[PDB]
Amino acid sequence: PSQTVELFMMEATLNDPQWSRMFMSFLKHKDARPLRDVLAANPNRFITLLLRLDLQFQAIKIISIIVKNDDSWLASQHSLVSQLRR
Repeated sequence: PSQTVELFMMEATLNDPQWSRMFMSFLKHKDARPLRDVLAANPNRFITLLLRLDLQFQAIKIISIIVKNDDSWLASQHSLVSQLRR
């Protein structure tokens, strides 16, 4: 998962709507426990990418997929809530 996330989250790939749509199909698969874990452990890229509207929307979309199946999480006071508040 380490090499794949760095290639699929690149801005040049995220600009094309077809590439983004195909990626979301992969991320919604139920057998991605070893794949979605690395996304939740790397919030640095999200901060630099969340803060051009379509790219922000894709940042908005990716959050739901990692939260809709991982509700028992995010009980701290980290900056992700602060950026979403802004």
